[PDB]
Amino acid sequence: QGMNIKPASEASLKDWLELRNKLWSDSEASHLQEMHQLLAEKYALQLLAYSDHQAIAMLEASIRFEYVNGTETSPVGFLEGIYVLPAHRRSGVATMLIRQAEVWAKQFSCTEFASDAALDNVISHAMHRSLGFQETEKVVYFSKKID
Amino acid sequence: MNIKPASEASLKDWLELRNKLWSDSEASHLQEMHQLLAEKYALQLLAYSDHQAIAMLEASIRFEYVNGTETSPVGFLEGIYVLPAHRRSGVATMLIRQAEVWAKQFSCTEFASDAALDNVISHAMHRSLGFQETEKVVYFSKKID
Ligand SMILES: NC[C@H]1O[C@H](O[C@H]2[C@H](O)[C@@H](O[C@H]3O[C@H](CO)[C@@H](O)[C@H](N)[C@H]3O)[C@H](N)C[C@@H]2N)[C@H](N)C[C@@H]1O
Ligand SMILES: NC[C@H]1O[C@H](O[C@H]2[C@H](O)[C@@H](O[C@H]3O[C@H](CO)[C@@H](O)[C@H](N)[C@H]3O)[C@H](N)C[C@@H]2N)[C@H](N)C[C@@H]1O
Ligand SMILES: [Cl-]
Ligand SMILES: [Cl-]
Ligand SMILES: [Cl-]
Ligand SMILES: [K+]
Ligand SMILES: [K+]
Repeated sequence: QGMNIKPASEASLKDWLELRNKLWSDSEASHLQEMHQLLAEKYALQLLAYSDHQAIAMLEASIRFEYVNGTETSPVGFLEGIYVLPAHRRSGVATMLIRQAEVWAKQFSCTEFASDAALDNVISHAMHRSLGFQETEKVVYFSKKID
Repeated sequence: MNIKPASEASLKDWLELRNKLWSDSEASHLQEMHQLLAEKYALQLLAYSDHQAIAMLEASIRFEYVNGTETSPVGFLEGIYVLPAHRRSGVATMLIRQAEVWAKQFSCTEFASDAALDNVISHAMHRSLGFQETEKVVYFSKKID
């Protein structure tokens, strides 16, 4: 319908920032430096969706060559994050973005698209299932300093 | 006891420990193992008691995003298997120590890992090995395809 999706760019950095920061909180300067890197990374995809003149959603994805939990192939496409403004969550925009993300990943001859979500974000689990993802594994991460 | 990297000569020693940890065909395991042997960013250690291989550890340097970490790249613990009769031996501590020395050659400052959510045994082990929990997540997949 009345929506369009385009890759993010320098012209749309402000739009992308607003949405990105609602998903992952950080300083503008930190987000912005990261976003410029992503623009120059061929294995990253960053899409915005518009309704009228308004940015309403964003998707970020990557191509992962390192092992991803739950997958059977490598490389795979990987959903790094998706955010749709609350008032626009009944528009199928998230489906439209994932579809375009899959077309992108196919260029790399990927056959699987993987993703993850925080264990307690059960709403996001429901959203993944609506987008056609099936749960593979639940895991707990650990870390330690060596230096 | 004796900890040494896997080699073309220890490939079967490695395989019959590896296949008890991760499910794959022998053919898939071996093709992967050969590649892993040549990869500078992949570690594979075996431990030997007398002359039996009684444990293995695999690790890597991960350059892509790792949940819960604060730096990148990072060392990453991919798996540890110990034969049941040696699980009270402390061999896993000795393997992890060596894996840290290995990761330090790259100026890594952080060593990460994960475990299945339902593998409470591995959770204890990670803590015993000096790791602290960071994040819990659920993975998903769909065919494109
Ligand atoms: N989308 C769901 C996922 O969100 C996060 O991962 C995501 C990270 O939070 C993202 O990191 C981003 O957000 C974090 C803060 O959360 C910033 O510090 C960082 N600079 C910024 O790039 C990173 N770029 C992508 C990664 N998939 C969770 N760690 C895991 C969760 O399943
Ligand atoms: N150590 C704990 C982890 O074990 C597995 O990950 C591990 C994977 O199972 C390992 O993959 C192995 O096992 C998978 C099957 O599980 C095979 O497809 C693959 N070819 C084979 O190499 C892969 N090479 C390393 C990865 N950390 C679990 N998916 C996650 C768990 O936290
Ligand atoms: Cl989440
Ligand atoms: Cl549901
Ligand atoms: Cl596990
Ligand atoms: K890009
Ligand atoms: K190696």
